[PDB]
Amino acid sequence: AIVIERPNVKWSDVAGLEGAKEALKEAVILPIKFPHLFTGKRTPWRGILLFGPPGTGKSYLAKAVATEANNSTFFSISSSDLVSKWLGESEKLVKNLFQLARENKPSIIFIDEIDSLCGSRSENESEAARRIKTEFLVQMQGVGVDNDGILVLGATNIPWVLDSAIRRRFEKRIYIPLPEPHARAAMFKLHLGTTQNSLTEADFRELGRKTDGYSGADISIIVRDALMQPVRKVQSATHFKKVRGPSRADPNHLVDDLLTPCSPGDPGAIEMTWMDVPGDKLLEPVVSMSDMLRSLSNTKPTVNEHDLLKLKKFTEDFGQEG
Repeated sequence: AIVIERPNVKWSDVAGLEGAKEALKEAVILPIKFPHLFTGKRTPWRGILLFGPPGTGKSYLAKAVATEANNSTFFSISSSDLVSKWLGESEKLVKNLFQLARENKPSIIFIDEIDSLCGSRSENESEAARRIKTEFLVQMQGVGVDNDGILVLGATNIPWVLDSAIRRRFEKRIYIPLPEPHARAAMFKLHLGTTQNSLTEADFRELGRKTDGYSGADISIIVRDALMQPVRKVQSATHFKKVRGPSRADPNHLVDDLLTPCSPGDPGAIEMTWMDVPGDKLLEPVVSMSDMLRSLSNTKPTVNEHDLLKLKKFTEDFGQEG
């Protein structure tokens, strides 16, 4: 129904976003560290809008905030895109979400795709869409239950869809950009993980330098695709070559007659397919830089210039508290 976490994500487990982490520390940690700065006519900011182009992992960042905000508990629901068979009326969920947060202070509420609460673009909505909107607004404002110790972080890729009434409840609005080259280099290395490969550190630097405007989501697609190359190469080899190479079990031990895919005519190129290679004999190649480049060349960034401009427009013609 409603997701409950106790994240242990640290600031530094979020690649790049130096500027945004600064803004969050100031919007969220500072009032917590020094609540006396925010009394009388001042108050912390109950609502923080995380906005920017897709694929930057806003949620992941939100969990970092949860973690550093005194190990707050992280609660979420996700507003909904393509699914119709679904969660129709719907209203008491908002209520239950805010209540559970109130009971588990300190806590953070995270609402993804908070825009798809405005209900719909060129649809009605207009039924429970109304009932929900006021519900949400009711919990943001506060009944007699104060929401001291609850933070609301809403995430959206399309802040202009956002209904003016929702927006105004978000007093802090923090832009999350596509990643910078060093940060992309770091995400490639990450996503690869401990998948055996032969990329040098220069290769990763290179992959960084070459992905201006790719999102972390983008990079993941490129990597997943690259990961599938040993298998692809193995299933379409028409020939294999006897070679000696390391045991899968113990790299101290060299096995003497592994079989490895190779191009049709070659020193020792025996003709056979994977259906004739014994389980214990296959030696697949490892993920290579040319593998990564191939995926890269087959994948375009998701976000274009018209998108990023449409987002600048919002930052301008609203600012914070607009």
